[PDB]
Amino acid sequence: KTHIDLYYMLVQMTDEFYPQLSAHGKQAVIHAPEDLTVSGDPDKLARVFNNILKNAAAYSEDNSIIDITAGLSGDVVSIEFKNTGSIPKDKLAAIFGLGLAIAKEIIVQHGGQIYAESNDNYTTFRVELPAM
Repeated sequence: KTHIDLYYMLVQMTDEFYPQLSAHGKQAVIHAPEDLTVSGDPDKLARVFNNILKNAAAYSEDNSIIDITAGLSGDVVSIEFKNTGSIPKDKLAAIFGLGLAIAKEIIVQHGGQIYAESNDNYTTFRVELPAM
Protein backbone atom coordinates (compact mmCIF):
# COMPACT_ATOMS: atom_id res chain seq x y z
CA LYS A 1 0.00 0.00 0.00
CA THR A 2 2.90 2.39 -0.75
CA HIS A 3 4.37 4.20 -3.68
CA ILE A 4 7.21 6.55 -4.62
CA ASP A 5 6.51 10.04 -6.04
CA LEU A 6 9.16 9.65 -8.72
CA TYR A 7 9.42 13.22 -9.95
CA TYR A 8 10.21 14.48 -6.48
CA MET A 9 12.71 11.70 -5.73
CA LEU A 10 14.50 12.66 -8.96
CA VAL A 11 14.37 16.36 -8.10
CA GLN A 12 15.92 15.83 -4.66
CA MET A 13 18.78 13.84 -6.18
CA THR A 14 19.38 16.47 -8.87
CA ASP A 15 19.54 19.11 -6.18
CA GLU A 16 22.16 17.11 -4.25
CA PHE A 17 24.25 16.96 -7.43
CA TYR A 18 23.94 20.61 -8.34
CA PRO A 19 27.34 21.74 -6.90
CA GLN A 20 29.27 18.93 -8.55
CA LEU A 21 27.50 19.60 -11.85
CA SER A 22 27.63 23.43 -11.90
CA ALA A 23 31.35 23.30 -11.19
CA HIS A 24 31.85 21.98 -14.75
CA GLY A 25 29.00 23.96 -16.26
CA LYS A 26 26.81 20.91 -16.40
CA GLN A 27 23.13 20.71 -15.77
CA ALA A 28 20.72 17.89 -15.04
CA VAL A 29 17.14 18.45 -16.31
CA ILE A 30 14.18 16.18 -15.45
CA HIS A 31 11.44 15.51 -18.03
CA ALA A 32 8.61 13.63 -16.41
CA PRO A 33 4.94 14.07 -15.53
CA GLU A 34 4.87 15.13 -11.88
CA ASP A 35 1.85 12.76 -11.25
CA LEU A 36 4.12 9.77 -11.96
CA THR A 37 4.46 7.05 -9.31
CA VAL A 38 6.06 3.62 -8.88
CA SER A 39 6.14 0.85 -6.20
CA GLY A 40 9.26 -0.37 -4.40
CA ASP A 41 11.78 0.33 -1.54
CA PRO A 42 12.14 4.11 -1.64
CA ASP A 43 15.61 4.38 -0.12
CA LYS A 44 16.91 1.52 -2.27
CA LEU A 45 15.58 3.10 -5.47
CA ALA A 46 17.07 6.47 -4.55
CA ARG A 47 20.46 4.76 -4.34
CA VAL A 48 19.96 3.29 -7.82
CA PHE A 49 19.35 6.72 -9.30
CA ASN A 50 22.18 8.25 -7.31
CA ASN A 51 24.66 5.65 -8.57
CA ILE A 52 23.55 6.16 -12.19
CA LEU A 53 23.76 9.96 -11.98
CA LYS A 54 27.19 9.50 -10.46
CA ASN A 55 28.16 7.69 -13.65
CA ALA A 56 26.52 10.24 -15.95
CA ALA A 57 28.28 13.01 -14.08
CA ALA A 58 31.68 11.31 -14.41
CA TYR A 59 31.40 10.65 -18.16
CA SER A 60 29.47 13.76 -19.13
CA GLU A 61 31.31 16.38 -21.11
CA ASP A 62 32.03 19.80 -19.65
CA ASN A 63 29.27 22.39 -20.32
CA SER A 64 26.55 19.88 -21.23
CA ILE A 65 23.05 18.78 -20.16
CA ILE A 66 22.24 15.44 -18.51
CA ASP A 67 18.64 14.60 -19.45
CA ILE A 68 16.60 12.41 -17.11
CA THR A 69 13.30 11.44 -18.80
CA ALA A 70 10.75 9.36 -16.97
CA GLY A 71 7.47 8.08 -18.28
CA LEU A 72 4.80 5.45 -18.03
CA SER A 73 4.33 3.37 -21.18
CA GLY A 74 2.00 0.38 -20.87
CA ASP A 75 3.09 -1.73 -17.88
CA VAL A 76 6.57 -0.14 -17.52
CA VAL A 77 7.83 2.99 -15.82
CA SER A 78 11.12 3.90 -17.47
CA ILE A 79 13.73 6.40 -16.24
CA GLU A 80 16.35 7.27 -18.80
CA PHE A 81 19.56 9.19 -18.13
CA LYS A 82 21.23 10.52 -21.28
CA ASN A 83 24.51 12.49 -21.34
CA THR A 84 26.98 13.80 -23.93
CA GLY A 85 30.24 11.91 -23.78
CA SER A 86 31.17 8.29 -24.01
CA ILE A 87 32.06 5.49 -21.68
CA PRO A 88 35.19 3.68 -22.91
CA LYS A 89 33.73 0.44 -24.12
CA ASP A 90 35.86 -1.66 -21.74
CA LYS A 91 34.54 0.25 -18.71
CA LEU A 92 31.07 -0.17 -20.29
CA ALA A 93 31.16 -3.99 -20.53
CA ALA A 94 32.42 -3.95 -16.93
CA ILE A 95 29.74 -1.62 -15.58
CA PHE A 96 27.65 -4.46 -14.11
CA GLY A 97 33.00 3.80 -6.84
CA LEU A 98 31.03 3.72 -10.12
CA GLY A 99 30.07 0.01 -10.08
CA LEU A 100 26.40 -0.43 -10.89
CA ALA A 101 26.46 -4.04 -9.69
CA ILE A 102 24.41 -3.25 -6.56
CA ALA A 103 22.12 -0.89 -8.47
CA LYS A 104 21.44 -3.76 -10.86
CA GLU A 105 20.50 -6.29 -8.19
CA ILE A 106 18.31 -3.67 -6.50
CA ILE A 107 16.47 -3.09 -9.77
CA VAL A 108 16.41 -6.82 -10.49
CA GLN A 109 14.99 -7.50 -7.00
CA HIS A 110 12.26 -5.00 -7.98
CA GLY A 111 11.38 -7.05 -11.05
CA GLY A 112 12.98 -4.51 -13.36
CA GLN A 113 15.96 -3.97 -15.65
CA ILE A 114 18.84 -1.56 -16.20
CA TYR A 115 20.25 -0.96 -19.68
CA ALA A 116 23.48 0.90 -20.36
CA GLU A 117 24.60 1.87 -23.89
CA SER A 118 27.26 4.26 -25.17
CA ASN A 119 28.37 5.32 -28.63
CA ASP A 120 30.92 8.13 -28.91
CA ASN A 121 28.49 11.07 -28.96
CA TYR A 122 26.25 10.26 -25.98
CA THR A 123 25.62 7.71 -23.24
CA THR A 124 22.24 6.27 -22.21
CA PHE A 125 21.28 4.56 -18.94
CA ARG A 126 17.74 3.14 -18.81
CA VAL A 127 15.87 1.87 -15.73
CA GLU A 128 12.61 -0.02 -16.28
CA LEU A 129 10.36 -0.80 -13.31
CA PRO A 130 6.97 -2.56 -13.14
CA ALA A 131 4.04 -0.16 -13.05
CA MET A 132 1.27 -0.29 -10.43
